[PDB]
Amino acid sequence: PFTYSIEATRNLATTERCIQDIQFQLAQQNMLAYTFGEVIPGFASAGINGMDYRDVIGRPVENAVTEGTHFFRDDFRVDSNAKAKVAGDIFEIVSSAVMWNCAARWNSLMVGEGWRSQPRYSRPTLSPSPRRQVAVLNLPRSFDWVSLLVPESQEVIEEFRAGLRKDGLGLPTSTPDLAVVVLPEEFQNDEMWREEIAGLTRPNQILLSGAYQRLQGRVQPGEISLAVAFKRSLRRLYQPLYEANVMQLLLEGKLGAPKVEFEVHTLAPEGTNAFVTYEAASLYGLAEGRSAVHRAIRELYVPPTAADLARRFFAFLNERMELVN
Amino acid sequence: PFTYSIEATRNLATTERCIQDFQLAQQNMLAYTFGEVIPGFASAGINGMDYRDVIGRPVENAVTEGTHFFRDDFRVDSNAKAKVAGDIFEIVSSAVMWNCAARWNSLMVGEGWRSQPRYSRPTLSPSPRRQVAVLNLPRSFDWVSLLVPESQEVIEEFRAGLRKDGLGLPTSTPDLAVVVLPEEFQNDEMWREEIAGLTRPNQILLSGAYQRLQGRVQPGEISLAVAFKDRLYQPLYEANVMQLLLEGKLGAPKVEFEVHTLAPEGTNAFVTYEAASLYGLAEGRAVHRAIRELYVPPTAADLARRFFAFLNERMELV
Ligand SMILES: [Ca+2]
Ligand SMILES: [Ca+2]
Repeated sequence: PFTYSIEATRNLATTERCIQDIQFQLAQQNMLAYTFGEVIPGFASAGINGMDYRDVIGRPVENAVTEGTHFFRDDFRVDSNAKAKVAGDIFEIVSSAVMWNCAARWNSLMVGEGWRSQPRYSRPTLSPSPRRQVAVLNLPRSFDWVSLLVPESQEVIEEFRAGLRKDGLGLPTSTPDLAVVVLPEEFQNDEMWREEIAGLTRPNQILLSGAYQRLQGRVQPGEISLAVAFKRSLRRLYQPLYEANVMQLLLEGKLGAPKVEFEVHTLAPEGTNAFVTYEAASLYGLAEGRSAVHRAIRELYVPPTAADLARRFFAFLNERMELVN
Repeated sequence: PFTYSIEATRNLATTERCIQDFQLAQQNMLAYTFGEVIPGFASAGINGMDYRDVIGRPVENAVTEGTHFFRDDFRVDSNAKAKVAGDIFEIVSSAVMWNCAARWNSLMVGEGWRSQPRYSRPTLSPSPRRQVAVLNLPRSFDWVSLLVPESQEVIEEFRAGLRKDGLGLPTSTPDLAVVVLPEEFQNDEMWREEIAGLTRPNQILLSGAYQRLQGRVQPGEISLAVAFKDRLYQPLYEANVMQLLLEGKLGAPKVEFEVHTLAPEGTNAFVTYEAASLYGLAEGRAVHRAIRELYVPPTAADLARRFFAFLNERMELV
């Protein structure tokens, strides 16, 4: 469970143990199923929804360390580098699950199924419409977000990349960790995008991490609205800022997307200089010089609680999806 | 000298020593090691020497001095040696480009082509309006102050309008800038004289040359910005910022960016720096890269002949 249980750990089969004896390995798939198997932060109890998000993200590693100490005692040993990489993966996966349930509750409201009240969040004021449904896509590592686009838009990028290569120029690259896109019209009556998950069980982990495959080749460029980069400890400042401008140049510029925004989530920013740096206007918006300009990175967001993450994403959808007819 | 001399070190006053108390006095190190030697413009052995050994010579000479004068307890951290080596890497390379510009400017005003050492004579049509100045910029320097006041008013109005809507002006801080010599300075001989070495007056002359051109450079007269170096995207981003502000908002014909390094950590840096300039793609009019090259100078002579080739090609547009 979210709180460590000796009886639940004892009932775990060897394939379910959060610590895999090989040196020892942190089985993050079992860590999420053990800690968040019945708890989606922000959509659970009031104590968990209002808990410090750093303690919520750090709970699976703390539960795994307790299990390894129980079974192996002083033999159990993991490096700080291993505990850091897993915590960063959990920070991204858990936050993506919160946004997934936000989209599910949002999509339910858009199709006319009302506003779920447990837990209590402010009902969006935007007029409901099935065409305003969204999909939260946790993108794998080194994933080409161009593959999300419809074939006629991939050909524009492919011809543009080929022409630049003939002049010795490279197509600027960009790899966000997550993308929020308008739900394709052919999927606006599929109930899977409206169902909130009760916890990060193994089937639900596969559902969320693989949802990007369902939308490959089906997204219009203008339907991409938000990209997210997860840095558990933002030391490493200019790659997201550069890649945010790259996405806006290719989507808003070469593909005519109305607005493509970018934000960085972090748990411990190293100073306040990163907030000033991320106030910079989008380089493409300044280059076009015609339409209204927004920042390359809309916010350096430090989630205090999981409920604030859900509230903030609900407010984003209520304001951003108004631009969709 | 470039080669350590016990006799020369003994003649130095205590204030002229490379080791002070330990601290690496880089101004004394450059005057000791390169007081009579500008790499690429000195002996053939130094011009063709491995550039890492040339940049690493002042630190080695300073360590030798500290060893000879503080045998029992001399010690300098590897981080302190790395910081001074990085500063010497910028200053020495900036001095090479200074003498390149001086020999270039001498040719532009019709004084012929100096032949010692031998470099390929530019095929460009000489013209005093094609002279250039090499400006080593201080840390956190606002290069917009180089621009004429009318152009500064455009940037400040641009930043004020952005700040009114909660937007920040994108920042960029190159280490060095190559600009066309202002027309009021195109007959002053200081820009045509090659320095014989990095003596203390010549160090001040090169480090303070930017103050002579503040408020006097037209935006289109900026041609090349240089940065001396997991930390890969800040120069790439600031390169696009300079091109956006100069080529875009100020109408500069071409502003190129350069990153010089003595040791690239990996190989993905060269592939990453092949990216086209973001502004050039947005304008859609002859697009060039954001960073024209990730340059690893093998020798000081290669630094000189590469900068000569850039000027011969770039200054034809003027
Ligand atoms: Ca991802
Ligand atoms: Ca500098």
